[PDB]
Amino acid sequence: SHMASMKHNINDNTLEIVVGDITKETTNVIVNAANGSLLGGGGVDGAIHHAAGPELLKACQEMRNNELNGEELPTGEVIITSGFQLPSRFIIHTVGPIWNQTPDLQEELLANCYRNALELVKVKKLSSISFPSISTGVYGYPIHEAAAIALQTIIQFLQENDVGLVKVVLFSERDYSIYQEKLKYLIEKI
Ligand SMILES: Nc1ncnc2c1ncn2[C@@H]1O[C@H](COP(=O)(O)OP(=O)(O)OC[C@H]2O[C@H](O)[C@H](O)[C@@H]2O)[C@@H](O)[C@H]1O
Repeated sequence: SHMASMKHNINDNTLEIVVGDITKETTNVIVNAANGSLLGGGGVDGAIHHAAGPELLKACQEMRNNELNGEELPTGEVIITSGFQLPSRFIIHTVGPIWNQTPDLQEELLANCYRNALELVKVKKLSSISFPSISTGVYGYPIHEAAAIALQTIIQFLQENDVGLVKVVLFSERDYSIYQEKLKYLIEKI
């Protein structure tokens, strides 16, 4: 029942980090750590598909067959679907880098997930979004490095743009603790 949280205001925006389950967030948008196929998986992708219900998979399949003409979603890029049975209005699906598959591009590619998702929130005039810890599960990205990239990217975006609320939802107290220390470090540098 205790779930740690902390927040920081950046101009008129708010950045919050929390322990929780992203499928229970009532932000306008939640972000899925997907794979290029968009057909689901385990971890957060599996949780989102289970919570959203079977209409999500159908929607992803139709997006693959029509708008993508069978192509997979590239690493760092985003697509948007409805939230279906989630408490959110939309799901932004992204694909994080698989750790050390492309060592010279992966920091940029991870940042892209966050920047592209936030640009889409801006475009659609949505005012709240939740992120998971993209790429730090099965994709193997070290949490200390990923948390730095995630937070630096979000902070920079919120310094330069009006968005609203950005939440990072950590699934463990271990990840939360690391995020908290990184966020505090980054705030002191502002
Ligand atoms: N309900 C949840 N809410 C928030 N975070 C969660 C939840 N469940 C897990 N996490 C955390 O979410 C974070 C990311 O872990 P992972 O979900 O493996 O994502 P990746 O980007 O590394 O792997 C993508 C692949 O895994 C899938 O099969 C896809 O289809 C791809 O094949 C971790 O901190 C988890 O503990």
